[PDB]
Amino acid sequence: MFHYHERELESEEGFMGMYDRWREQHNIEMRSPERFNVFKYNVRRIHESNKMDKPYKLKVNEFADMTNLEFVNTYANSKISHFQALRGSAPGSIDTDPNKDFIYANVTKIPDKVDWREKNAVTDVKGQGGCGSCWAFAAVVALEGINAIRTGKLVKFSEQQLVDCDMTNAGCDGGLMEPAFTYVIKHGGIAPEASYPYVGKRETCDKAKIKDVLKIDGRQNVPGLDEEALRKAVAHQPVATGIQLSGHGLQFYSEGVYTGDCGTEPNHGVGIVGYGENEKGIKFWTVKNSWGPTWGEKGYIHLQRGARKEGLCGVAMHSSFPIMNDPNPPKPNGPKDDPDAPKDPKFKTTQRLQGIRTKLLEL
Amino acid sequence: HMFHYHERELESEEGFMGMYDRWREQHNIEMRSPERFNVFKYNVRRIHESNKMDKPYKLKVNEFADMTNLEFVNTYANSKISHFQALRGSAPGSNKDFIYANVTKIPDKVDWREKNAVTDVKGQGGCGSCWAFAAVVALEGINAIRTGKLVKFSEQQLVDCDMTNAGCDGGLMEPAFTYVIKHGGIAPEASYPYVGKRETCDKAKIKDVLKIDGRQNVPGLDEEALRKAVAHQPVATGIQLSGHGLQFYSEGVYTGDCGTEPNHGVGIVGYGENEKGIKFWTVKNSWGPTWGEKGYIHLQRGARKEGLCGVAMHSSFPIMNDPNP
Repeated sequence: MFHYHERELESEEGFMGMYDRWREQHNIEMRSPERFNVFKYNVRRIHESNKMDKPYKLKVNEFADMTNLEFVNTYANSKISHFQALRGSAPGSIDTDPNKDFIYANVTKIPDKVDWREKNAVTDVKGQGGCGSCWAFAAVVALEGINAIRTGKLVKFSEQQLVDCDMTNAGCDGGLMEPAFTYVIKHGGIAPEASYPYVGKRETCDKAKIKDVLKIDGRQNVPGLDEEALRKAVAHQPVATGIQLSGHGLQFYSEGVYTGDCGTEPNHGVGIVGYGENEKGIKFWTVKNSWGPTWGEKGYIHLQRGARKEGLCGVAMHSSFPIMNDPNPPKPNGPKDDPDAPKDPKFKTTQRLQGIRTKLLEL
Repeated sequence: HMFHYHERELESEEGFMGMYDRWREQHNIEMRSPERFNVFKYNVRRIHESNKMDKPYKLKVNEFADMTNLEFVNTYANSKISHFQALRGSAPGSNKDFIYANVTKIPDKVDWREKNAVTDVKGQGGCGSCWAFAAVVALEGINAIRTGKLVKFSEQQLVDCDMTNAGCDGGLMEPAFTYVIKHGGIAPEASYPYVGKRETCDKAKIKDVLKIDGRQNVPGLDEEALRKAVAHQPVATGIQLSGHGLQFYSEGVYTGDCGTEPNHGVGIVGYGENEKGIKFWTVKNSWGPTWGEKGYIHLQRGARKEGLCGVAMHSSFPIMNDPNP
């Protein structure tokens, strides 16, 4: 981290010294009155925020000399909300064939705290760069997670293969995570990162780098505007979802639970790797970002959980996960497996029930 | 005026397609596409879902129903105020030189529209001239207050002539008033009409000018300091109008979620408190009378230190020295 004293803010000389010290500490070759002005703007705002009674803290990070408009347009431009409107359902929407429903809909015994990083199902924090590829990054957090859970082997997958090969999405201009998993099903799998390394710019789909693939059985969307449905999914595997990471407070987030203001128009894809509740009673989501370990809490953000119907920053708007069919399904114990329980509860698709009757009358 | 629909139309694709075509016929949209129809269902479902909730505000299916919020904001809310403020300006929270610092007797409710100091709702178009629009709401206000004559001023003069700002790419309202001081005044709109695109600075359209004595910024992150200034004259300020709920706002007090990067300029023309106890700001927008409450938004007041949507971040006003203090 970068530290400073309150007085460096009182004078232009003290502030200029602090600018150049920050520049040296983060290896910024730029040294301009404009950039110095932006630094002053951002630092005063961090300073003012940290003075408040907030559950979260901000730090003078490597992005300190970028305006938030510059920041967002370089690091948070995957246009998730935009692409969801063009080729997708409104948050909350129900399935086409309401059975297949939501695989975790009926789970009962779930932990109060989950952290997939502790259950060896989370790779290191990655960096996306100027490329609006976060839909690929988020999809990969979910893909790495389920593979690690099902195989016991933690393997880093290719966001680059998704950027280059997934033509249903818009490469570095953005896209959606659900069509990314559909790509992984339809195109025979996702290669490891060692095989298809990340460049940070769209390139030609190289099928010669696509090997040692992870094949998935399916994909599903978590029912939207339901943070409990999201909690139920996260409890089983990391979930891919969009968020609005716009604003100074998110550009400089360092630690604690982010409870601050944010819009509900997702623009950046992230992977939810866990959840819990801190000592002060604040419920949160442990979110893995693609802005390197230099941002937030070693690359993570503990975002407030249970705050809005859509979730803080629209976390519970458009969430989804890849499916790898459970080889050993559990297990509760009670109630009895109902033979009269319908295969379709709306009795529209089928009249068939889950079992057959043994006790039979002549009529 | 208002676009009506029934709940059952949302249940079927045939019904939704019907509603979409009726929406095109009502708003004169001559573009029909599966993509645009998809955007329409996206916004309509979100509008329907919101209005189902117990909210202090309501949303309507306006003319922007076919536009994604990214498309709408980038067409109507891109004046980069927060951006330009960082490059060439002070952090919010920039109380001793402030002209209204020591006023004591101020109304609990103010509405400049009732004191004949607010012109009709204007439209800015695809231009990021909302800094000129915010500055002009403030300029029209103080002139009407000091002279008793309500006169529409030129946002176009500012767009073309104010070289300290970036024309249709955006800018700041405070340098706009500095322009009005340094360049001998702002002409009425009849003299310098609005085009909605930057043009050449025509000095032959600059006549019957309003000259201002000075300019001042309201102390930032103080909604009370802002209330004190609004009580005397309409105030120009940046605000964050991104998101579906603000794209479709129709009525009530907006209490919803908002970012605090006040990138779009507006004029605060008043304030008060709802019968349900909600304190608000009456904000004049430049998105035509077809948006919000006849072109206005009652934004929540006293909600955040920076104000909801960063309303109390970067606010300013032109000064016309009081003849009878």
